[PDB]
Amino acid sequence: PFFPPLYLGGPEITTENCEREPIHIPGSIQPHGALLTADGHSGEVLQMSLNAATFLGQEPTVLRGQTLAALLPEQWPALQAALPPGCPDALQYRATLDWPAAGHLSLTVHRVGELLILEFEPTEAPHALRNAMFALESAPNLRALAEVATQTVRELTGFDRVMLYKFAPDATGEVIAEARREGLHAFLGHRFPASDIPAQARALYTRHLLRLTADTRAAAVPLDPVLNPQTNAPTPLGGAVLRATSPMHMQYLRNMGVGSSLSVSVVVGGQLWGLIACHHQTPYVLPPDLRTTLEYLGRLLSLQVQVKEALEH
Amino acid sequence: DPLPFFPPLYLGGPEITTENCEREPIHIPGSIQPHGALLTADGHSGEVLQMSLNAATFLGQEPTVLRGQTLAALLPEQWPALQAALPPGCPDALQYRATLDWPAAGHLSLTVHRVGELLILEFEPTEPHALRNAMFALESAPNLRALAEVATQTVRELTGFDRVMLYKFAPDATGEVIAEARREGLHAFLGHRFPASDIPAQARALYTRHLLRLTADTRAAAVPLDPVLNPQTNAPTPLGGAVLRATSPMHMQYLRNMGVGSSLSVSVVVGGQLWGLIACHHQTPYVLPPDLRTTLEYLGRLLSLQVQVKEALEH
Ligand SMILES: *C/C=C1/C(=C/c2[nH]c(/C=C3[NH+]=C(/C=C4\NC(=O)C(C=C)=C4C)C(C)=C\3CCC(=O)O)c(CCC(=O)O)c2C)NC(=O)[C@H]1C
Ligand SMILES: *C/C=C1/C(=C/c2[nH]c(/C=C3[NH+]=C(/C=C4\NC(=O)C(C=C)=C4C)C(C)=C\3CCC(=O)O)c(CCC(=O)O)c2C)NC(=O)[C@H]1C
Repeated sequence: PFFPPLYLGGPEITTENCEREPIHIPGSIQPHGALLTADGHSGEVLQMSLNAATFLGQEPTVLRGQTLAALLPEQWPALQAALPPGCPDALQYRATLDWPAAGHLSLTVHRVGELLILEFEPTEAPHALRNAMFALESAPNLRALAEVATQTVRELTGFDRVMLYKFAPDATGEVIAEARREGLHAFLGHRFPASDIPAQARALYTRHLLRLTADTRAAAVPLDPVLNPQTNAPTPLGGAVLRATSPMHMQYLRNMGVGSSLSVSVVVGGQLWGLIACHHQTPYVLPPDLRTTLEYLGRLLSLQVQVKEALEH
Repeated sequence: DPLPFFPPLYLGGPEITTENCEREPIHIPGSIQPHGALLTADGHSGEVLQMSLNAATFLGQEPTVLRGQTLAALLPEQWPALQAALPPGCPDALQYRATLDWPAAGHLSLTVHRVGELLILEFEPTEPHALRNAMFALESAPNLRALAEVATQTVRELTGFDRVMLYKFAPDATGEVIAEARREGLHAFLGHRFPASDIPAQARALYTRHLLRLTADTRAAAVPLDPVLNPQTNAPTPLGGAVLRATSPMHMQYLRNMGVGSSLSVSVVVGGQLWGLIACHHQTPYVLPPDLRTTLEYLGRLLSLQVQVKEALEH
């Protein structure tokens, strides 16, 4: 099982007890967006990230009273239809909001039990995705598929390094393709222990297929209140991309000289086959619409890996 | 009985009947649908060889002027990209797409693929989070029926088509409509089954490699290529990978008898086999722009993946 989180008097995490860190409930988010939780029926805002005034423009404790019906009149009915009670936590709905102060905001919502989790990020206001799709499909074998996938993603994103990281049957990792900027260490061909991506992370990544750390030196922003009023318990944040990254993994990234990290799960036959794993040397917030392109490529690659491995075997 | 293709009509081949359906060489009709234009060019020199007879209307140029230039002169910014995207020996399924600002005809969508030493260039006029929301909705559908229903409803909302069907093949190649979204007043095809010969063997083979085809207007006359044969080979120009390809007259007749003015389908391919089609009808003629068709192409791949995932749970 998991330990209690740090904010509920749980022990500090070390290399001895990696597997037991409750990474899904850090009680905090990354500072490049804002997060609100809300009741499923009433639409009453229960928790907010302390930075919410920056993004939303409203005052701190005035939001706590209001309902989503009031705040988001046009979207609140769509949210009720899109995310009905009993739907999975993996199901997400997105909209673009013309907010007065902050301009265009991306809104991403999902449901966990009776709670709606709302994420707000800045956002902007072509054929590279279609061209990529056809390129992946005409790759003659798994090796070429891997090369095309890493190169495509680097071209779409500008990331300093993009790797395809394949899990062996014992969860040992191997870098089987790599696209990188000139003047970086090559990780191509190297292998890494299973504990670098511990079992609870692997399980989470089988269900929610994208996660990132935008800035490996940025401080997390707590939720207020930290605990969910409904349950007096931790708010599950595993399906929230804004979730704070495990401090252990943030230290690991800094030791590698990485300023920004992102990965996308490749899932084949219900199992985590591998990751499209990205690094940038400097901090880097990839905008939500470009992340959606990588999410699409995750599904396409999942399909193409099966197709290609049927030819291998 | 599987039998090889007849020569096309323009090489003295016989007229097609219900007795010889399967032998129609549907891939080499020598003609296109009138809502776009098509050019062929030599893959190394870029010399323009064939053009649809309507090419002047779309490109705003004299045919003799078009044919007297290379693609290097005609498309100075695209030509190097084409060469890089479509290297010699690449499969004919591989497509490169770009948007052009053409003075006489506004924004054109350019779609290119390579067959041997020939480049085939298709030109069509072109012009928020629905796809992402659809992706997650499809993945959360609890079983195969719910997946089929969400998929048909989603395609109908995106396109406005009068009818959208999920058409599933049985092992004997008969087909059945297993879900549909339809306009009010249309009679249901749900549960109906159809013979294998309605989608003959050469079409099914073609539809396993090239995953989208359409007939924008079921009464429109086809536009010949000029010249009709490829000058490189003095043989027919393969058009199986061109969406502008003229549709079999036999299928056009079938659609007119049903009261269908526009038709479109997307292949659902599972384990290298044609599992089914997303099949769409409109009562009036209807041109879906290339960027909206790309959304349906993505959905085709997602559905292929999800059908495999849902059927694995059904065991
Ligand atoms: C005591 C536990 C340890 C630990 C924990 C840990 N690791 C992750 C997540 C990731 N680790 C990754 C590992 C690599 N990245 C690379 O670039 C390479 C090789 C060149 C490796 C082996 C990756 C890719 C992830 C996923 C996240 C990402 O893409 O950045 C977590 C979970 C983090 C989270 O989601 O909150 C945890 C708890 N890592 C260790 O090395 C030991 C000390
Ligand atoms: C003598 C040959 C015949 C024949 C040939 C034929 N049919 C197609 C293509 C299609 N037929 C389809 C059939 C149906 N559409 C429906 O809506 C229903 C039922 C409600 C059925 C059974 C479909 C979906 C296609 C695919 C194209 C499309 O989506 O419109 C071809 C190939 C056409 C081409 O690609 O050029 C051919 C040669 N059909 C017959 O019925 C017999 C007379």
